[PDB]
Amino acid sequence: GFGCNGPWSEDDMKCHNHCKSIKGYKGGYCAKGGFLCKCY
Amino acid sequence: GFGCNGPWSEDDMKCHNHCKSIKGYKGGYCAKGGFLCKCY
Amino acid sequence: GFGCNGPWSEDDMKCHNHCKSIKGYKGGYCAKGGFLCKCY
Amino acid sequence: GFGCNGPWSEDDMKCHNHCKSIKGYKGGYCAKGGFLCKCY
Amino acid sequence: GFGCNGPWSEDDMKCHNHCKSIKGYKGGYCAKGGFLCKCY
Amino acid sequence: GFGCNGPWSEDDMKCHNHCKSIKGYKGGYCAKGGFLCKCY
Amino acid sequence: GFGCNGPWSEDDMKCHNHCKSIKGYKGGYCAKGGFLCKCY
Amino acid sequence: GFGCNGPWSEDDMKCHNHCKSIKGYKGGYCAKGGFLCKCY
Amino acid sequence: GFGCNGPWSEDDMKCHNHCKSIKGYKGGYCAKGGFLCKCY
Amino acid sequence: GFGCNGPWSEDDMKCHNHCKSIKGYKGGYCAKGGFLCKCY
Amino acid sequence: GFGCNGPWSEDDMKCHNHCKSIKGYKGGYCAKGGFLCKCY
Amino acid sequence: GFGCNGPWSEDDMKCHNHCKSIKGYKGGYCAKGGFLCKCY
Amino acid sequence: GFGCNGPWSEDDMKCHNHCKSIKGYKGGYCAKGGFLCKCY
Amino acid sequence: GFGCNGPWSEDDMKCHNHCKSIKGYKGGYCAKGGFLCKCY
Amino acid sequence: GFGCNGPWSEDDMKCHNHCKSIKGYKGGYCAKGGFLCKCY
Amino acid sequence: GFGCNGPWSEDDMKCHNHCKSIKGYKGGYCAKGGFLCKCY
Amino acid sequence: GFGCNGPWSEDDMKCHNHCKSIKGYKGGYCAKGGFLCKCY
Amino acid sequence: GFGCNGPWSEDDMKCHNHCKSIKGYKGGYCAKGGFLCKCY
Amino acid sequence: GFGCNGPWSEDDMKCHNHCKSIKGYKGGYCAKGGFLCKCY
Amino acid sequence: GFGCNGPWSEDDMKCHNHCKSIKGYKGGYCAKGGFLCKCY
Amino acid sequence: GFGCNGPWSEDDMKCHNHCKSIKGYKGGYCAKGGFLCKCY
Amino acid sequence: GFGCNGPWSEDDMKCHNHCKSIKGYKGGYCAKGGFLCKCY
Amino acid sequence: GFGCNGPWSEDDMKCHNHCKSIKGYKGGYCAKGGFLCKCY
Amino acid sequence: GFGCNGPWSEDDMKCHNHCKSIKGYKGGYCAKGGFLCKCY
Amino acid sequence: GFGCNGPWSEDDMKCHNHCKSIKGYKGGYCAKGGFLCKCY
Repeated sequence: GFGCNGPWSEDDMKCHNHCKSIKGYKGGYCAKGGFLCKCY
Repeated sequence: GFGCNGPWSEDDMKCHNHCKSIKGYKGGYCAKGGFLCKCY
Repeated sequence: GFGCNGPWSEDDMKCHNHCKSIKGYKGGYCAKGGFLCKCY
Repeated sequence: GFGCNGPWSEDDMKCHNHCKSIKGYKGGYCAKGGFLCKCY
Repeated sequence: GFGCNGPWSEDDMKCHNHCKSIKGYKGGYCAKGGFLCKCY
Repeated sequence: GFGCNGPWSEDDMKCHNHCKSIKGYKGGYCAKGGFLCKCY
Repeated sequence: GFGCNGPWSEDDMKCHNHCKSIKGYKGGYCAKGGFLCKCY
Repeated sequence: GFGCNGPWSEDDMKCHNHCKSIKGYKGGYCAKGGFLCKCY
Repeated sequence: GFGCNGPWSEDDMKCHNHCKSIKGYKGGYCAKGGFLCKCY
Repeated sequence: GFGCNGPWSEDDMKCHNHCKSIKGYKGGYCAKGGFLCKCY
Repeated sequence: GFGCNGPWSEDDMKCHNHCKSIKGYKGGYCAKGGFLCKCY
Repeated sequence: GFGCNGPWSEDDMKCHNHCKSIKGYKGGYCAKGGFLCKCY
Repeated sequence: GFGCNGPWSEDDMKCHNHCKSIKGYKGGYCAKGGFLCKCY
Repeated sequence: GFGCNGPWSEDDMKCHNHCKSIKGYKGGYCAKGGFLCKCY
Repeated sequence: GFGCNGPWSEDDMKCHNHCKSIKGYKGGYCAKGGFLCKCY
Repeated sequence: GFGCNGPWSEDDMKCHNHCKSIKGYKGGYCAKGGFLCKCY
Repeated sequence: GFGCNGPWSEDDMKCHNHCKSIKGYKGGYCAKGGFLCKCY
Repeated sequence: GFGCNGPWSEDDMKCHNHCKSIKGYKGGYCAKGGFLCKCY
Repeated sequence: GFGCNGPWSEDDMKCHNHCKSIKGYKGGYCAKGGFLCKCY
Repeated sequence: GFGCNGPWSEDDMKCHNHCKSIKGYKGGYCAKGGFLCKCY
Repeated sequence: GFGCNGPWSEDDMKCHNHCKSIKGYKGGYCAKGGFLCKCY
Repeated sequence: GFGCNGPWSEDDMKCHNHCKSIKGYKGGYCAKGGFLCKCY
Repeated sequence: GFGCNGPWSEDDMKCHNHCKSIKGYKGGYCAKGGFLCKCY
Repeated sequence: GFGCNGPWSEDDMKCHNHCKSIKGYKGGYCAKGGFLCKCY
Repeated sequence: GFGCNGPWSEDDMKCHNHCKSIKGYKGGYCAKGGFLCKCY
C-alpha cells in the first residue's frame, strides 16, 4: 500500500509521507522491488 | 484476493489488515508483482 | 475462471479456495496479470 | 468467444474446457484483458 | 457487427469465423470491450 | 471521466487535452489501470 | 450509481462531483472496472 | 492514448508511430506499466 | 509492442521473433521492466 | 520470453527447460535482472 | 519516488534534479538497488 | 528458478531446500547476482 | 536467504540473528558478495 | 541516470558518451555498484 | 549489516557509529572485503 | 559498458573483444572492481 | 567510510580530506588493505 | 572473464581450466586482485 | 580457486585440503598475495 | 588460513591460537610474507 | 589516493605524476605496502 | 599479530605495548623480518 | 609502478624493460621492498 | 616501529628523531638487522 | 624478477635456473636483500 505498487506506482510520496508520520523516520521507499512501503 | 489485484488494487489495507489478523505477522504486501497477499 | 477476471474480479477467494481443493497447494492467486487462477 | 466476454463473462469454464479439448493444453484463460480464450 | 455486440453477443463465432475468412488470420475476438470484431 | 474509461475508452485525447488545460502539465494519461485522468 | 455504469457511463462528472461533495476528497472515479463511484 | 491502454492495448504501433513523428525519436513504448506513450 | 506488455505479455516470441528479423540480432527481450522489445 | 518476466515470472522452469534443450547447456536463468532467458 | 523505480525507472533526472534542489548536493542517484533517490 | 528472482525473491528457502535435495550439498544461494540457484 | 540479497538486502539482522541461533556462532554476515548468510 | 541502472542497464554508452561531453574526461562508468554515471 | 554491503555501501557511518556504541571501540570498518562491520 | 557490469556481467568477452579492436592491446578486463572495461 | 572501500573506492580524497580536517594530520590513506580511513 | 569476477567469482576453475588449454601453462589464477584470468 | 580469493577468501581450508590431496604435500596456502592455491 | 591473509589479516590470534593447539609450539606467525600460519 | 590502491592499482603513474607536480621531487611510489602515494 | 604485519604494519606500538605488558620486558619488535612480535 | 607492486607483482619485466629503455642501465629491480622500480 | 621495518623502511628519520627525543642520545639506527629502533 | 621478491619469494629456483641459462654462471641468488636476481 501507500503507493508502493510497482510500475503502476505514482510519485505521490504516500509511502514517504506515511513513513514521515512516525518518529525516528526521515523518509520511506518502495522496497521489495517497489512493492512495500519500507520506512527509515 | 485481499485487494492484491495489480494496477486495479486500491490502498484499502485489506492485504495488510488481513495479514495483521495472524499472530507473528506485523504486516502484509502485494507480492507476486502485486497479485498475492503475502503476510510477514 | 475461478474469479480471476481482471479488474472485474471480486475477492471471493474462488481462486484461492479452488486451489485449496488440491493436495500440496496452500493457496492460489490471479496470475497472468489477474486473469488466471494459478495454484501454489 | 468461449465465454471470454469481459465483465459479462460467467465462470462457465467454456474457455477452460474448450482449451482442454486440445492436446498439450491443460487449461485456458481470458487473455486480452478478459476478451480472448487463450489456451495453454 | 459479426456478433461483437457486448453483453448481448452470442457465441456464434461470427467474429471468429469471419476473421478466419482472411488469409493470415487464425481467429478473431470482440475487442473494444466486446464491440468490435478484431481479426488476428 | 475525460475518457479514462478502461477498455471502452477511445483515443480522444480528452484526458490529455484536459490535462493540457492546466499550467505546469504537458500531458495526461489514464492511470488507475485506465480509469483516472491523471495529469502530469 | 453516480454515473459509474460501465460502457454506458457518460462523462457527467456525477461520480466526480458527488465525491467532491465530501471533505477530504478532491475527486472520484469509476472503480470496480467502471462500476463504482470511488471517492478520493 | 496512442494505444497505450494496458492489457486492452493492441499492437497497432500507434504509440511507436506517433513517437516516430518527432525528430530525435526512433521509437516509443507503453511506459507507466503499459499506460503512457513514452517516446525515445 | 511486439508482446512486451508487462504481466499481460504472453510468451509468443513476438519480441524475440521480431528482433530475429534484423541482421546482427540473435534474439530480443522485454526490457524497460517488461515493456519494450529490445533487440540484441 | 520462456518465463523470464520479472516479478510476474513463475517458477515454471521454462527458461531452464528451454535452455536444457541445447547441447552444452546444463541450465538457464533469468538474466538482465529477471528479463532474459540466458542459457549456460 | 523521484523516478527511482527499479527497472521501470526512466532517465528523467527527477532523482538527480530533485537532489539538485538542495544546497550542498551536486547530484543524486537511485540507491537501494534502484529504489531510493539518494542525494549527494 | 527456485526463488532466485532478484529483488522479487522471497526467503522461501526454495533455492536452499532444492539444493539440499542433492547429496554432497549442504545448502544453496542465489548466485549470478540473485538470479541463479547455485548449490553447494 | 536470511536477507542476504545483494543491494536489495535490508539491515534486518536476519542473517545475523539466524546465525545467532546456533551454538558457537556470535554473528553472521552476507558473504559471497552479499548473497549468502555465512555464520561465524 | 545516463543508463547506470544496475542489472537493467544496457550498453548504450549513455554514461560514457555523456561523460565524453565534458572536457578533461575520456570516458565514464557505472560506479556505486552500477548505479551512478561517474566521469573520468 | 550496518551498511557494510560491498560496492553498494554508502558512507553512512552506520558501521562506524554502531561500533562507537560499544565501550573500548573508537571506530569500525567494513572488513571481509567490505561485507562485515568489524569494530575496533 | 562492454559488459563490465559487476556481478551481472556475463562472460561475453565484450570487454576483451572491444579492447582487442585497438592496436597495442592484447586483451581487456573489468577493472574498477568489475565496472570498467580497461584495455591492455 | 570516507571512500576507503577496497577496489570500489574512487580517488575522491574523502579519506585524505577528512583526515586533513584534524590538527596534527597532513594526510590519510586507506589502511586495513584499503578498507579503513587511517589518518596521519 | 573466465570467472575472475572478484567476490562474485565462484570456484568453477574456468580461469584455471581455460589456462590449462594452453601449452606451457599448468594453471591459472585471478590476478589483478581477483579480476583477471592470469595463466601460468 | 580453492578459496584463494583475496580479502573475500574464507578459512574453508579448500586450498589446504585440496593441496593435501596430493602426495608429498602437507599443506597449502594462498600465495600470489592471497590469490593462488600454492601447494607445499 | 587461520587469519594469515596479508594486509587483510586482522589481529585475531587465530594463527597464534591455532598454533598453540599443538604440543611443542608456544606461538605462531604469518610467514610467507603474511600468508601462511607457521607454528613454532 | 593517486592510484596507490594495493593490488587494484593500475600503472597510471598518477602517484608518480602527482609527485612530479612538486618541486624537489623526481618521482613517487606506493609506500605503506602499496597504499600511500609517497613522493621523493 | 600485534601489528607485526610486514610492509602493511603501522607504527601502533601494539607489538611494543603488548610486550610491555609482561614483566622483564622493556620493549618489543617485529622479528622474523617484520612478521612476529618478539618481546625483549 | 612498472609492476613493482609487492606480493601482487607479476614477473612481467615491466620494471626491467622500462629500466632498459634508458641509456647506461642494463636492468632494473623492485627496490623499497618490492615497491619501486629502481633502474641500474 | 619508528620506521625500522627492514627493506620496506623509508628514510623518514623516525627512528633517529624518536631517539633524539631522549636525553643522552644523539641518534638512532635500525638494529636487529633493520627491525628495531635502537637509540644511542 | 625471477622470483627475487623478498619475503614473498618462493624457492622456485627461477633466479637460480635463469642464471644457469648464461655461460660462465653456475648459480644465482637474491641479492639486494632478496630483491634482485644476481647471477654468479
